[PDB]
Amino acid sequence: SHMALLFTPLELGGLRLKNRLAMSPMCQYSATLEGEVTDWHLLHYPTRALGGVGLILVEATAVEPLGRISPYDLGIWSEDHLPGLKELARRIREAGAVPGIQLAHAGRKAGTARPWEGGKPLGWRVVGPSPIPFDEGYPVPEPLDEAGMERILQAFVEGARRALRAGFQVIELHMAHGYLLSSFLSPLSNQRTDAYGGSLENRMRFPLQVAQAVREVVPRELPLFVRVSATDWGEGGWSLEDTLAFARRLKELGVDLLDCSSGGVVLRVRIPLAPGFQVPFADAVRKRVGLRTGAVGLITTPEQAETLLQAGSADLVLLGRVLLRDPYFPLRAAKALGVAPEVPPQYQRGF
Amino acid sequence: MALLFTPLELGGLRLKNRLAMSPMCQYSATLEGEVTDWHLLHYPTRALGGVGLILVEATAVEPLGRISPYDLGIWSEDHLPGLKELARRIREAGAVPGIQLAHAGRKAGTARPWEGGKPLGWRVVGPSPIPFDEGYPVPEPLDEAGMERILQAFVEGARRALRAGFQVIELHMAHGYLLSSFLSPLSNQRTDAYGGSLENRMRFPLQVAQAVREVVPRELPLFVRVSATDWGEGGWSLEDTLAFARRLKELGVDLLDCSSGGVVLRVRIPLAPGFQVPFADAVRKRVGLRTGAVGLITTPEQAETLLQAGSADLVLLGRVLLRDPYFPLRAAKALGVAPEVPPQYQRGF
Amino acid sequence: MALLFTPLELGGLRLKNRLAMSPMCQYSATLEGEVTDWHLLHYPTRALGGVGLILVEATAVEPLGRISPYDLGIWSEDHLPGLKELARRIREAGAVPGIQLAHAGRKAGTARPWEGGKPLGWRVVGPSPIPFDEGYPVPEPLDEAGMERILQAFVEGARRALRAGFQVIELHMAHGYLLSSFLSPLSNQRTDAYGGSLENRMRFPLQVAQAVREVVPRELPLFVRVSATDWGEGGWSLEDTLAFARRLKELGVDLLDCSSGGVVLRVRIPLAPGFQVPFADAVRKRVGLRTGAVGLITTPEQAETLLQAGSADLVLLGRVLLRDPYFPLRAAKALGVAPEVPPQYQRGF
Amino acid sequence: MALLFTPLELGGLRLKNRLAMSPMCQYSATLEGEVTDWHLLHYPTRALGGVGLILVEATAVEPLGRISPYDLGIWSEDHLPGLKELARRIREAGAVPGIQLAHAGRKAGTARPWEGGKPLGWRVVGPSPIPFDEGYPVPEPLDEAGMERILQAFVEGARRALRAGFQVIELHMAHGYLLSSFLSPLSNQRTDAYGGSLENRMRFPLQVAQAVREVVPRELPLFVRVSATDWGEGGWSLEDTLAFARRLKELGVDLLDCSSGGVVLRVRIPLAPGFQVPFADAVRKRVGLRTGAVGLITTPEQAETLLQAGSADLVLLGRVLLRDPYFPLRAAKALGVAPEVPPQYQRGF
Ligand SMILES: Cc1cc2nc3c(=O)[nH]c(=O)nc-3n(C[C@H](O)[C@H](O)[C@H](O)COP(=O)(O)O)c2cc1C
Ligand SMILES: Cc1cc2nc3c(=O)[nH]c(=O)nc-3n(C[C@H](O)[C@H](O)[C@H](O)COP(=O)(O)O)c2cc1C
Ligand SMILES: Cc1cc2nc3c(=O)[nH]c(=O)nc-3n(C[C@H](O)[C@H](O)[C@H](O)COP(=O)(O)O)c2cc1C
Ligand SMILES: Cc1cc2nc3c(=O)[nH]c(=O)nc-3n(C[C@H](O)[C@H](O)[C@H](O)COP(=O)(O)O)c2cc1C
Ligand SMILES: [Cl-]
Ligand code: NA
Repeated sequence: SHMALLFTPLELGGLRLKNRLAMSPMCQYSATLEGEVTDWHLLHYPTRALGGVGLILVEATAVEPLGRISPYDLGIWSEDHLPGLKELARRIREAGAVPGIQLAHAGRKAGTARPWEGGKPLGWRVVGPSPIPFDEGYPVPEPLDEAGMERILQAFVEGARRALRAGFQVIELHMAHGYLLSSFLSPLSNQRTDAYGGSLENRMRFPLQVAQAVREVVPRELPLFVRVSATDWGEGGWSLEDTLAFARRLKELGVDLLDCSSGGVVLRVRIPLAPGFQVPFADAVRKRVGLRTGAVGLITTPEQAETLLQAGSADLVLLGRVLLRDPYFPLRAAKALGVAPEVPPQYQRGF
Repeated sequence: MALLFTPLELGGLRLKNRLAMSPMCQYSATLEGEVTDWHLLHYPTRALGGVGLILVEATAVEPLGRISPYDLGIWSEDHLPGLKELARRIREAGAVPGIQLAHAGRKAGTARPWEGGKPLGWRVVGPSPIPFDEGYPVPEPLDEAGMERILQAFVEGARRALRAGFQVIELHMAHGYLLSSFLSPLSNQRTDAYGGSLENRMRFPLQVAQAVREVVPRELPLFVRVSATDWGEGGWSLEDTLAFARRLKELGVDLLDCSSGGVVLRVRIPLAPGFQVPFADAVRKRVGLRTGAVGLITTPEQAETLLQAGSADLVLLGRVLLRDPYFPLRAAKALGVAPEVPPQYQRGF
Repeated sequence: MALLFTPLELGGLRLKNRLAMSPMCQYSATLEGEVTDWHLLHYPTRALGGVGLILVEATAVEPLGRISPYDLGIWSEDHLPGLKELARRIREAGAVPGIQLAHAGRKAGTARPWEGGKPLGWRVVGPSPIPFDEGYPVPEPLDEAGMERILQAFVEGARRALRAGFQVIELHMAHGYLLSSFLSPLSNQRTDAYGGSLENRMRFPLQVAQAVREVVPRELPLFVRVSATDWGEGGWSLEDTLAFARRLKELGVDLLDCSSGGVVLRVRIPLAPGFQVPFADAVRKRVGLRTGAVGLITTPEQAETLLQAGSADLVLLGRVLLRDPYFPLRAAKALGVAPEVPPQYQRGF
Repeated sequence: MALLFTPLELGGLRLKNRLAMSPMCQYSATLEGEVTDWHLLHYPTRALGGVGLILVEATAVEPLGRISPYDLGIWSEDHLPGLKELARRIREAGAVPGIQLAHAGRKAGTARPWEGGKPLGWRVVGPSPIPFDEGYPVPEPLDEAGMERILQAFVEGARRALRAGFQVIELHMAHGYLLSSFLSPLSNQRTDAYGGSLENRMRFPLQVAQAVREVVPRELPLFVRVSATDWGEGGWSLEDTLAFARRLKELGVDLLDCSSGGVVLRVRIPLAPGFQVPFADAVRKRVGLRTGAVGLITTPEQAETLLQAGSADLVLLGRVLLRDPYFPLRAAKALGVAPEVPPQYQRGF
């Protein structure tokens, strides 16, 4: 118990996080029909900020109303989102955690019901690289034109500055899980004939353009995250080695960190699920490309998070479903590693 | 799907899972080094605990290579009966039986931890004439003939373990003992052809590794435990280990078990869960030699995670099996795996 | 401060703590009921696990009083060697050795649980000729001359158990076996002086309890395991047990171990952590007899709470010690108490 | 600080002190020469007495090389079990176990000293055909095939002695026995290359030393017992010893044990405390070979003085350890040195 990296400060860009634990973005589908933050978020996120994560990335917030996953996703497309979003960042920061947010566009997977309300397509005019339905039941995606694509690119750009204006000091771009920019990367969803399809370089283009545009509007001090599905898991698709080329180019545009996810591009696919099953993607990127990486995927234990950080597999450990069932897990993880957690004075007698 | 409980192919054998018990001295052997009743309950219990492999404690290849007077020994062929019966009823529980061959070098001749743990003043040997610490006998610098005599003890000691049924041989080259002492320059400042350079410090250890490898058939994996770092500056570094592994890998060693420390006491170690995993990860990925992870591996999720990340091929468990012998069995059901329980205990799972 | 690991004084002995191993059949004895190598690893393992007391599985006092052909036996004097070594092997590990004397009655002569567990058609005995359930042999009602043989078989078993070093003897009168079947009216509709009234149905069991207390010296506590309820209508009630216990406390029984069920299968049981604790609780406070808690007691905090709450004096552990033999050792340190661990494992704690 | 109780480094060994037990026949072996229960208490007791080294009695390499029918033997491998158990019970008590390999030559085949001691008429061997004395069988001169027969019997006897764990082997070339008889001209009037000249008289003996040296590793010291003088006129004198010693020094022999007499009986010996020390002193200083002092050394102060004067490196005790087995332990306290005593005896010192 002479040491603990999980609760050693992590320096990204120009701020220092109290530890190496972050909350993975997780949609609560509790926003308004116009996408405003509601009372639910103002208890959900601030609770987990008191839970001790150094960083909270609140759920995927769509930069276009029809780029939303569900009708009740958070939004950042209108300047009337700032009041609700501004207070969200304020009540997260007050609780102790740095507030960061994920900018997203659901692409051909846009317009789904709530997971507990069915999760059935609603019939929106979804967009995407090529006109291939995500699966049976989904609207036939509309191949996006550069005019369109510039609108999305500028939706991510204005969406980011809107997030910064709200106080969010970390921005993650959703380029995973078969959503818009992930759809452009994996060949299971993009068989485009233009300069944004065919070759690997062409298919990484639009995505890499969005990354460039956002980098320009985010100051150096604030780290720019990018979440990517490191593999689609279906053959003739996005491979691990393809990601290292993609990761190389993002590190080279100035992106500060990677969040290594997987899957989502298609359904007829098998994923090797296990504790830390996506860690090999974070490890490969960090060591073979030199870009900071974030590990996620059934990370549920203090010792497991600490071990992959010790092993140099990642710089930041993101927690998802563990923080839904256990919001104050990070506080107890610190005490489970011989580290005194900086707990609120009202709770100091509870530790 | 858990990698922790998928068979692992090493040499010419298959282990029921990727969990092994790290070698751990019980200081309960006889004064002649024979297996006692203690081992015949200690080791078989942890094998029933579900480990794919049981690595028996450091067993001295020479009476003067023992840590304590009650260490296990393999220097006489009258050790075979007790050792064979131990390895036999290790198989009884399900786990592959393995043994660690060791020579305590300048750290030889200490009492038991609960009897003081203090040197007894043997004529210990070593690379250079430096006591391990205050109180320890000054080791006698070994001559070429002296170390070659050691090597034949490791070779015949290996030959003896095979005769007894041990299917895995690990050479203890870590923790400041004889062959570890030759590797680290903090205890080997020799002026001859066996000191100074890394190659000179690696010669005798690799000479023993090659000599033993020749008597161990390809099918049976030859392990090597090494202190991946002295932790003292200007000492054995991770990158020195990275050369040692490349050179061990070329000799036929099938897997490296990466530990650290032990060469000296005046030093700080960044102690934490899986703090030595970075050494296994570095060796496994940068040299291509199979590696075993050890060091505060206490949870099912972390063991599987370092395996998933490709940091190691085999997970070694130490102090966890002292307090929790049946941990591997309960770890499996905690990972969705049908434990491999005995029929008499299935009503308990 | 944990009382769970405070010494318990029973009769004339002191136990290192208030944790005991519940009797658990391994069905690994010989066809004559001799202790095998399994028992000599099973129990000695859990004794090192830190339980203050080990109650070995039900050992039949009559060959046809066995549950399985491979149950332990205490009917022949050739059991002493194996039984004596078991107690010797348990005491060395730290735990006091105790044994459960049993007669399976109408449930006697079943296969192994992992071999089908279906009857083998023995000439089982019992109070009344009622099958445990369909498929089972209907027991032959015993005569007074017949019953005296069993009474002397239990006295014989206790006298023999003492010779072997077992310092605590528990009489199995629960779970629908011979004496439990005599207690619950769902299996005892006898017309003579050993059926009908509660007193008549309690008669033969108390005769055995009395007869054994006589052969067992004062210093050694005599336990009795009872099915505190049968979960069956028109059967052994909670309050019937308090009358039965009030009588056993008069007879010299030093402690009651309260389980439940077993008399019949077609019944409801409220499964839950410590669901049988209320039966242990009721006996201790309303009668004044020491009681032992059993029934899904699996955590350190839970054991200490029921002892703190005064529901029992001893906590018996079953399936937890099959999956975690060393659980008591980790439970003490998980309660801020330094556990007395073997020196070989102190660096694992 | 007394030098008598300073560690002695001879070979690759370190002895707890400079006290050793001189070889002393008990004539208590079996008729086949196996170790008996007597030896398994005799020597281990004196090892507990604190001597750094135990040199076991004269052990015959040939049935007709025995002094008495009840001498120890090393000619058949069925002596090994008994010899191995002796060597370990000596080692367990604290002292290094050593053995004297011997051939009684023309003095072979005598009764026990307390049974008459009269010859039995064996076909004893020797250099020349001269009886040891009236009544003894006339020895048959050995041929080179005959002498090689013994030389290789001495060699395997050493290889056999090492195999049993004895870490010091002494070749008995004194007291008028086979190899001593070749040395003294009063018993060797041979006409060939093994009599007459000193070299010749030294030829066959040096051949055995060389042959044994080759099979004994450097780490184990090879001792040699010599009658430093026969005491008979015109016979083996001290200066014959210094010539003999210098050449053994070069074979690699690690130490000489200087005795005297035995070649013939009709001669007077200057009996006195340390009367044979002058031979040990002369050899150590004039030849440079380590030496062992023996001969009526009975006090702690006297032993320390001859060691201080550089008269010897090792002090051997004979009749003193028969009447006073624990003499060395009390000699340490008689010199202000804390003797490492068994813990059971610490309150007696
Ligand atoms: C309700 C739920 C909502 C989620 N929403 C998102 C999301 O909006 N963006 C994203 O990148 N991952 C999302 N995830 C995935 C998690 O962030 C995380 O990658 C996944 O759960 C693996 O890590 P974990 O097992 O620790 O949760 C969601 C997961 C769940 C259960
Ligand atoms: C009592 C104890 C005895 C040990 N004996 C040995 C040994 O004989 N040889 C060796 O290479 N490591 C030995 N170790 C070290 C372990 O094998 C392991 O490398 C170290 O304890 C870290 O593993 P762990 O933290 O998972 O237990 C011992 C450790 C302990 C606590
Ligand atoms: C394999 C197994 C064997 C058992 N054998 C016996 C027995 O022989 N005699 C007895 O009185 N209870 C026996 N029991 C019941 C236990 O002693 C105990 O009453 C039950 O397990 C509830 O406690 P637990 O949940 O801690 O295991 C056995 C239970 C199991 C799972
Ligand atoms: C019974 C007795 C047996 C002996 N046996 C041997 C022997 O086997 N080999 C030998 O070299 N000296 C033998 N010796 C001589 C002693 O080892 C020693 O040299 C001699 O006694 C002088 O030493 P001391 O007077 O202190 O005893 C024996 C002496 C005695 C009294
Ligand atoms: Cl564009
Ligand atoms: Na469009």
